[PDB]
Amino acid sequence: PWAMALTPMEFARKYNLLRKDDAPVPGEEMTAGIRRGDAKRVFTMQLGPYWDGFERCSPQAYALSAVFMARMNRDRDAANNILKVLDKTFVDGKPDFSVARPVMKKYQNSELVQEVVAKHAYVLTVIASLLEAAREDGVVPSSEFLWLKPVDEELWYMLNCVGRQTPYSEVAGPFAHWKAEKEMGRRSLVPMIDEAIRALEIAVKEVRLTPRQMEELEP
Amino acid sequence: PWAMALTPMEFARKYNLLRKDTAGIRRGDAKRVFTMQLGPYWDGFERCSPQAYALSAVFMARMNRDRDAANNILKVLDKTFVDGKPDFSVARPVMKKYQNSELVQEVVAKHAYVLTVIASLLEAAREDGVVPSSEFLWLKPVDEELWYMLNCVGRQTPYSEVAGPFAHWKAEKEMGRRSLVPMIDEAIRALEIAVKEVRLTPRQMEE
Repeated sequence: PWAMALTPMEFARKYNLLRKDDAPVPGEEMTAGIRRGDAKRVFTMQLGPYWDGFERCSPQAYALSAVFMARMNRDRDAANNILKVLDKTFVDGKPDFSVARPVMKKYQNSELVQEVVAKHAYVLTVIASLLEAAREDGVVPSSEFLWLKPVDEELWYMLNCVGRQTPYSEVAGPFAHWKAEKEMGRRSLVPMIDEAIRALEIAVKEVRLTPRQMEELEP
Repeated sequence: PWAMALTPMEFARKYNLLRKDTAGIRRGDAKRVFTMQLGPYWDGFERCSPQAYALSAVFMARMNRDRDAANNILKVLDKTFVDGKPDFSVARPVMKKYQNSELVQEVVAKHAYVLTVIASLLEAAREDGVVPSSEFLWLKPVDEELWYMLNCVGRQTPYSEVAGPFAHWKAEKEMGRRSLVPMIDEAIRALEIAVKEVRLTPRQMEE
């Protein structure tokens, strides 16, 4: 009934990322490896599309981006109006994302928004940075857009990773990318997801397998 | 012995773009040729060509009122072109110092392509006065697209060899944002118009 976040080992099996070994490393006896190539592909697909104007985003990403721009520019009423109109209209059927249009139009070219957009190359890494910035004005909890979880899972988990230390595996690639753009000091179109692969490798090494489980791995 | 910039008709011929309507233009193929002119996306100055890197740094130096750093780059590139191969690395210290300067960050934010970024660097450099091509003549043999693109900045109309990126450059400015989707339709329109103006040489072969 309730969508549960996957653990590292569940994520790895679901995407067929577990590998036998070849070459004997101490402390790591009955343990699986990671298919690096495959893991890269999967984390790269998590990254999603390039930012290329707010109007090419999904309505969700566009609507929520508007809310965070509103907060960045100290306009709580505009932010709150959106969130309220989306709640009203979620009771009966589909959220009315179009209410975000005046706000986006008003703030997308504002100075704080431009600064964020210039730092990030992907829809997900921009909107993540918009949330972070919006939180310098107040709380902006995920509870205010609870409807997003059923709707768009990746966006939900990326937004809930903002301000945490460790990501959900579902969004480990865009999380890794986001912090790499922050460390490099620039937007990066080339994926920078090595951290998500190391974290995965490390978390897999924590799990002893049985003989039968080991037999099941392929090379 | 001298590279002459192609006319819009010679350009059309070189790339098999003339058809029966007045000639007409093959729209699909022209779109493909203007898109190829756009070149690679910007994704850090370290991925640029050596010449694009060095000349971006000169322009960053100037934007940041630093004529002596711009002049040393150009001076070195000149002296090492007497001999043989330019030593483009002389601009590593300037790049490093200026790439995150505020003025450079405003420019880089507005443009998604190497050629549209550098084009706005040159334009910004000119807020500090004259930045003529005369000070990098070595480029014309080395890299004609870059050469012609920097000589079109400030001008009403581009050479056809760089009309894609020039078009995309003005589109980005008009949209107010960088655009990864190419916006080269105006290069197609200008090439259509310039072909129509020339009168057909009757007895032609065409498709």
